[PDB]
Amino acid sequence: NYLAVIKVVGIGGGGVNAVNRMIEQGLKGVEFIAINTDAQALLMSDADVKLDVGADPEVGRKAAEDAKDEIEELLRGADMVFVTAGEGGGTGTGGAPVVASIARKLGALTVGVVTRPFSFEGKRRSNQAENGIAALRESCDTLIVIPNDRLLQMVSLMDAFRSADEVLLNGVQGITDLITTPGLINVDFADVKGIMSGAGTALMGIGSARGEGRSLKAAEIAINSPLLEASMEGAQGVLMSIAGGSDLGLFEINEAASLVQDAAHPDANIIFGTVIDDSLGDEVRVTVIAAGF
Amino acid sequence: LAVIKVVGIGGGGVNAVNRMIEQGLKGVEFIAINTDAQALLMSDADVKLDVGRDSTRGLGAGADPEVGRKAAEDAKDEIEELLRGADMVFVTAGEGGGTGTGGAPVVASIARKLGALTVGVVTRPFSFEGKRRSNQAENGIAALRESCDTLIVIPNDRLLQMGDAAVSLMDAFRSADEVLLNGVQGITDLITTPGLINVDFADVKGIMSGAGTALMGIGSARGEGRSLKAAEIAINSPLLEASMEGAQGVLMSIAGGSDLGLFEINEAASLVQDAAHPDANIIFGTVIDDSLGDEVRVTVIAAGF
Ligand SMILES: Nc1nc2c(ncn2[C@@H]2O[C@H](COP(=O)(O)OP(=O)(O)OP(O)(O)=S)[C@@H](O)[C@H]2O)c(=O)[nH]1
Repeated sequence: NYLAVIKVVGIGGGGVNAVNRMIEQGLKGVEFIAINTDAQALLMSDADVKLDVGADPEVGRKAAEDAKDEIEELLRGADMVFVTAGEGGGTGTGGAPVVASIARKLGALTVGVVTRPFSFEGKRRSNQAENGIAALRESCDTLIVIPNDRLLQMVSLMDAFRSADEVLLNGVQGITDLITTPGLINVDFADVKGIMSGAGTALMGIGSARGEGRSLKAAEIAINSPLLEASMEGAQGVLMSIAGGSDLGLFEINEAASLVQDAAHPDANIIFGTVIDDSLGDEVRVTVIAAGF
Repeated sequence: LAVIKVVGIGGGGVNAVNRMIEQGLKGVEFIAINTDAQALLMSDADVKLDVGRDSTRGLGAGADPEVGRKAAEDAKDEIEELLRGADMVFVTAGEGGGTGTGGAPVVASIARKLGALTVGVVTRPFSFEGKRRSNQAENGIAALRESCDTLIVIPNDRLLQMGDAAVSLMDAFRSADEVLLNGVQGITDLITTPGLINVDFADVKGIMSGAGTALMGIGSARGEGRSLKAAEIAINSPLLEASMEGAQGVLMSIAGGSDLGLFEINEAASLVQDAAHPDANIIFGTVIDDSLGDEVRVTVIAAGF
């Protein structure tokens, strides 16, 4: 109800791994759920709730369909549900749309997070990665798509893989912190629900800066992020969060908010807020989520 | 800032990883892979992956390396997803069983495909464990050698020529855990907690890339002439199998407290140079470890025979 109930579901090996990284990094205010979808292997998790329903998406779908009642029990009462298969493919890409449709049929605000692999990784048959996206799209309120190729314009191979993991985690945290963790400017969850319900595909931009003019700088970087693929101009829904320390000033906060308004489409809904994270020092971190056209 | 991951595969490797964690090895991520779910519940590793669940039903590979290989191969995408982002990957196991023997080369190949500096650290079984385990270890080692930049092989038989003569079997395997820790830590601490002489990731990569098959020696000592003593012990270690003189590549680590001075470091280094092959490439590095007290610990990795 008033403290929103947010459930983050990692499904398949990539999804469970994503959730374990969220746990290791101290992501707060959410319940973690790890769903293993493979018969032959189990990735363990320190998630609160675990379900072992076990490289084919079709296998993952059936496994989740078969466990639909149990998954529904786990999700019941959630105001918001994140679903991700994380990096890599496999059975998780088949199971994710099932978890999403259960969440949504229950009335929860349902947010998918999906990555497009780097082009250098090649491609498995049937266009199955794109098929995974479309299935998840049909099944979510908002699907946040992270095109990993765009990271190479923001690099060694190890750096590329690490960037991919970082932005994936932020695909959840940027939004959840805005809701769960107080800052000077707080948001109404109903407006989040208002802007994200039925919104469809979304893209994300991030930006970071320190010291002098940091909030404007980080915001300008986020808004121009290659991960947004220049979707900012035409976006009809924009969520923006600025994370920083307690000393984050209202004037500098408002400058960033003004910038995003000036860059967004005239008719865009804009949800804006701040997050206090005193671990950041004199750094601020902006997350922008753009949806619609 | 190098990302280092240490994989323990099979019961022996997972037990060694547990030992590494218990002894406070820092700056590395610990990954445990096994075909036994209950055994993995006891692991303190950061990442725990249970493999070959259909084929083994959580009971191990029954000493059949083919089962271990297929279990790891079946989980190769998952394993790759766990390793992605690593600059360096260690793969440790006791060779001779099914899971480690069969699975370790799969993990190493994935690491090497990703371009991570890939170092295997494995034991040969004790002769008393039987000829099938020795033969299986021998095949597992050749296989793992194809997949690693450097493969450090520790003959468990030589461990019985070290430490105490009244050891039990459990104490013997515990010494195996320790030596595996020593081989990993001897290398990783250069990078993660350097002393006065800094050997960084690029230096380690320079000497360990494609170095091939390797042997290790360890020594420690306290008090007067500790550094000379520790170095002579390591140089003469049974684990080095009297092959120090033939090695074209040597990486040496000397660990001590913050007050370990250059004179001492250099005495040990001089001793090792003198004992080395004339054309040897030797890299000398130091480690800060403020828990060591008055002791210093010298590790030698010999390759290129
Ligand atoms: N370092 C260490 N080595 C061990 C330990 N127990 C056994 N070993 C060594 O490792 C070898 C392989 O044993 P183990 O690792 O337990 O098999 P496995 O790889 O898990 O293979 P399995 O599934 O067929 S049971 C043994 O032959 C022995 O030499 C241990 O606790 N610590």
